[PDB]
Amino acid sequence: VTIVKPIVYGNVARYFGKKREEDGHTHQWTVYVKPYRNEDMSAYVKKIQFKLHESYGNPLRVVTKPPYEITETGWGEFEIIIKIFFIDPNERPVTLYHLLKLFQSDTNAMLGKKTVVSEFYDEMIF
Ligand SMILES: CCNC(=O)c1ccc2c(c1)nc(C)n2[C@H]1CCN(CC2(O)CCCCC2)C[C@@H]1C
Repeated sequence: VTIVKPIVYGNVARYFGKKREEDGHTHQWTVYVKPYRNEDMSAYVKKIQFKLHESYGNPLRVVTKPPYEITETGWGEFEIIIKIFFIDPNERPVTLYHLLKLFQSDTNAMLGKKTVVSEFYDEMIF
């Protein structure tokens, strides 16, 4: 009948420990789309587009083969528009919106967590 493919999307980020003098960048981050289970999304995903902030060169980043990740460095938080394109042209692209998290919440800072993780769950239906 119907096919449901769970996914996780979001980002991870880590503070440099000091501001980089060359560009004022403070964090390294990775935005991603991953299958929840250990499997090959390229079977049904054509490409995943990650629209970054205007301060980034070539802000419309396209990933055609797994892993569907973009690693960059920066200093501020912004919204990333993630658009998932399917192999089947009859399947409308999936649009996700994700706020890039760089700064650790006081709760997680107190829990001694080193890296920021902002991950969300979704299910793609076919
Ligand atoms: C090449 C490296 N540049 C960057 O890393 C970068 C990141 C963010 C930037 C930026 C450059 N230049 C501006 C104006 N911003 C802003 C983008 C909107 N956000 C606002 C926000 O997205 C925050 C989280 C809560 C919701 C609103 C506030 C930000 C200072």
